[PDB]
Amino acid sequence: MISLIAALAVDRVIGMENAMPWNLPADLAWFKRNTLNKPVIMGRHTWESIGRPLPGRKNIILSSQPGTDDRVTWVKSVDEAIAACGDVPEIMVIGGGRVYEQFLPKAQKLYLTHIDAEVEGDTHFPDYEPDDWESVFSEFHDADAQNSHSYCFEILERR
Ligand SMILES: NC(=O)c1ccc[n+]([C@@H]2O[C@H](COP(=O)([O-])OP(=O)(O)OC[C@H]3O[C@@H](n4cnc5c(N)ncnc54)[C@H](OP(=O)(O)O)[C@@H]3O)[C@@H](O)[C@H]2O)c1
Ligand SMILES: Nc1nc(=O)c2nc(CNc3ccc(C(=O)N[C@@H](CCC(=O)O)C(=O)O)cc3)cnc2[nH]1
Ligand SMILES: [Mn+2]
Repeated sequence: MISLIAALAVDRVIGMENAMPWNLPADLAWFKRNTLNKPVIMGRHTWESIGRPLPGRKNIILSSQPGTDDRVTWVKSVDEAIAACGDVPEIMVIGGGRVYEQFLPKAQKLYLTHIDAEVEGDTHFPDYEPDDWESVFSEFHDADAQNSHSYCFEILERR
């Protein structure tokens, strides 16, 4: 199955000028835990924003143009991306906006972090129909010395 993982600020903002303005170490730890030892699919802008391969994961980059780095796998279409993952139980789609839009109709599971922060951004998580999705896990955390905003981890399954 295909899963999406994302961190959303207020109004479903996920980025600004090809960056993520906030720093929430607990959420990056959640991201690592839920993606380690799985293939991750990302768009080219997100690859540039991360700036290096994610270790312990198969990194698959969507781009219409030839690959410029052989430490990761480059593919030209959604179907090629899925095929390059091979026969694994769970494929993790890690963004950005354009890629999330394309994979949402195929996805069975969403791993969402809702961050209580207002950010002026230029990229949004797709609008998803809430009737389609059941919450199966929810965990709220207040801000602390390490994480400057409160946040909620949620896992939704397609009904
Ligand atoms: N908060 C979060 O959870 C989160 C997660 C991920 C990313 N982000 C942020 O999202 C932003 C980037 O998002 P974005 O929407 O601008 O870009 P993106 O989805 O990361 O990348 C889009 C690019 O990927 C390629 N692509 C997408 N679909 C393709 C397809 N079917 N076939 C071939 N190539 C395809 C294209 O590259 P070519 O132009 O080379 O063809 C396209 O330009 C950044 O701000 C990032 O920090 C946030
Ligand atoms: N929940 C969630 N939060 C995010 O910040 C996030 N970011 C992306 C895209 N951007 C990034 C940017 C940096 C790293 C990163 O450095 N990850 C390290 C963190 C190690 C740690 O802090 O524990 C990694 O090994 O995963 C991952 C994804 C996709 N899905 C997300 N999903
Ligand atoms: Mn197969």
